[PDB]
Amino acid sequence: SYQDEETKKKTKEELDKLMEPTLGVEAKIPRRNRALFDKEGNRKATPDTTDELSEAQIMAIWNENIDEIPHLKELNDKTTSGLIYHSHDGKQEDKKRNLQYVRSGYVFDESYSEIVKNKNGVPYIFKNGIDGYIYYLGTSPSKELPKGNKVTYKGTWDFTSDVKTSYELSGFSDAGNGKNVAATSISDNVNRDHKVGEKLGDNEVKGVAHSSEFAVDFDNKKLTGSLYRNGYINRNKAQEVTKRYSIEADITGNRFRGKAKAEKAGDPIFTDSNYLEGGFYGPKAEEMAGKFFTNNKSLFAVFAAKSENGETTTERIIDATKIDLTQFNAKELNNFGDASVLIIDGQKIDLAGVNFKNSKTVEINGKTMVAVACCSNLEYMKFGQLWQKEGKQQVKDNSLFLQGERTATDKMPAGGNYKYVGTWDALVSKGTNWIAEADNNRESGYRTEFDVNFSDKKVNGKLFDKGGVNPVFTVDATINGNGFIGSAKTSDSGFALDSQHGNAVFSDIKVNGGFYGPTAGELGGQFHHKSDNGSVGAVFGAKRQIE
Repeated sequence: SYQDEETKKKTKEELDKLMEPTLGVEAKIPRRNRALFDKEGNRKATPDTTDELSEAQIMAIWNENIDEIPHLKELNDKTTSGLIYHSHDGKQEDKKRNLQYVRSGYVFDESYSEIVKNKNGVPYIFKNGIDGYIYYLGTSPSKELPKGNKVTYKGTWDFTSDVKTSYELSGFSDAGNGKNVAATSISDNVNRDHKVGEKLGDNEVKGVAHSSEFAVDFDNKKLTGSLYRNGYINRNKAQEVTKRYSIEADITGNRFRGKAKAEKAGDPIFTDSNYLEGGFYGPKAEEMAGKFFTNNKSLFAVFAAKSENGETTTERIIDATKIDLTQFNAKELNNFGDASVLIIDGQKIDLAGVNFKNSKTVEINGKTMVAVACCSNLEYMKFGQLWQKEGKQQVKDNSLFLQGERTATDKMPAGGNYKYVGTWDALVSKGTNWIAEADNNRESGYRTEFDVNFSDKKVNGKLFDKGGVNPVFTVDATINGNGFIGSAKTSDSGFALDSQHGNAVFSDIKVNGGFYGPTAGELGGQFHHKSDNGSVGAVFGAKRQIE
């Protein structure tokens, strides 16, 4: 007489667009249209006085290969200057930025002329000078976070303003002072080529270009930081280091959301922002990157920083795995801390639905992807099938997936004995293919049952075929932290996939699992093995019972 425990449904977040998480973000550097005529060939009463930044110009990017600098190839193909630069190109001190998981800053053509003429051959667009982008892009959104009240990250920041002919800014070169081309971290008159510590005359170099520092309090899910401008330095001129911004943010999943506070009153472009969002990258949050957009739309800024290493104790926050049903091997998936969305090519596929398990079909061109996600009673995890389909109906890239939001380790129950029941998906292949399909038939379906003993840290599991007397697979595992690890097997006898060949006999199969939700009220895990022959790919989930 068991029954799912009652749980207060997960509280659903509705984020402003700018606050949605992505692998990266970019924006084009604004350039004033200097043309004297409009597209219909009539004289503008007034040549444009502005070129605005807007939320529609701030674009999500999602390239998996961070070696491919965004737009670098495009800029090279169209350039007539041959002057292509980017913030990681290593050609000056300020462009030597040693990050492993993140790229950020800018990529641009120093001098590029766009002239567009209409049918009548009248020029209605004329822009010139710097052409490029401000961006950040990260890879491997972190699945584990360091423990502690203060972890320091150091790095850079970069920016572009909007354009207004009324701007009278100081500290920027004629290449970008806001009148014809945006003021950017490219045109700012800062120290670019003298390393920290050097002395020019008796002037010590304190900093390079635009530097950032953050103090992350992982235990309290918060962080603060500072962004600095490090002025040009001579033997004739001591360096002026000024703080432009203070930052505060709160951490959710592997992301953070907050504000940037302008530190200098009365600046027409360096103003406050309520729209700061970024994330941790690297398996252990070795690095961080993000962006903000000022409230008066005067400025788009990005930043990136890394911690000194670790060799740090971490606590896992996320599981998101894909198991291939042909190689029976596993690979990581991008996830930001929401197990109910699948992220593909920057598109978020919502996995929830009205049914116990729900199928989703989405053209993420050019691939028609379909995912079957379970289950409606699992609030902090999902698992299911995922494949590309072509035709009516051949199938391609067939696989399994599992995602979960780990229970905090200090919220793991301290004892003792509880029951967990759920279902699973799997594929055992030796000769013929034997599948398991998730369902809600607690009686005689593809059942999963776990005895969990928090006292002596043990998980024991049974996984059944439909109309199954004894289990097809059992699991013996050990609870360590907020997850478990152990072995899946079958009886010493093995089990019939069908007479012509022996039962599938499996032993010492490596199984990884997690505890999910506020108080470990859900568990899930996977295993896979490739043998010639006798192979298997399986994912499973279950909910804690009461009574």
